[PDB]
Amino acid sequence: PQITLWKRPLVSIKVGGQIKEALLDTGADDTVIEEIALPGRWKPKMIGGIGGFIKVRQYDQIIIEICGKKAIGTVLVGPTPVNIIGRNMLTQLGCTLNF
Amino acid sequence: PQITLWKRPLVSIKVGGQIKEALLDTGADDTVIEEIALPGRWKPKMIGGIGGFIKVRQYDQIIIEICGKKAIGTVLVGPTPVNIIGRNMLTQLGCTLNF
Ligand SMILES: Cc1c(O)cccc1C(=O)N[C@@H](CSc1ccccc1)[C@H](O)CN1C[C@H]2CCCC[C@H]2C[C@H]1C(=O)NC(C)(C)C
Repeated sequence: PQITLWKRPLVSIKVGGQIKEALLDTGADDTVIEEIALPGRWKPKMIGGIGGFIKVRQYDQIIIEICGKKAIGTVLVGPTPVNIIGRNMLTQLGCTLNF
Repeated sequence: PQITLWKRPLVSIKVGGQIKEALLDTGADDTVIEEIALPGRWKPKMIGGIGGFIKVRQYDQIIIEICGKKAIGTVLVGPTPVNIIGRNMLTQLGCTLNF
């Protein structure tokens, strides 16, 4: 489909067995989610937002349902205000910006 | 045009009589540019995100240009690591998200 930007592009997602609200974010390289339990070993990571950097746990090959679709990739977990679907996941969905 | 997200969706914009590079951000409610001279009076504003909050100057009635298309609205000026074109401007350009 086509999503307009008159309001925040919020969608429902399923990650780590839970349903959540997330933001389709072309301004994010990564997909980051509030504290949640994911399987496997993680790696440390720094991501720089508008107010500076923070540390998050990096899990790889994590499954996520988004827009009746599935994306399997890197998911960062940390103290984020909003759950974010970054470009690494958006590209798996075949998202493009059009204007 | 149609922009893919394999890499950051950076584009050239014409703002404040200046040509700058900025990121088309569907996750940003607002548009914020690094230090730049703009006409009119401003009001202080705090915007937050990953990493915390920063202080910015809010200018209204600012015109910007991206790929031959123009839009007018509010532009925030402050210490941002990357220039962000938010939804307040993306809508005016007829920018949508497709998949
Ligand atoms: C989450 C993330 C990554 O994993 C990797 C790179 C950047 C980001 C990141 O924070 N990107 C942001 C743009 S600010 C930005 C900073 C550096 C580079 C590019 C953009 C988000 O797209 C938008 N971001 C989405 C969201 C992040 C959690 C807090 C609530 C909003 C805040 C909003 C935001 O920051 N809005 C402003 C108006 C202050 C610009």
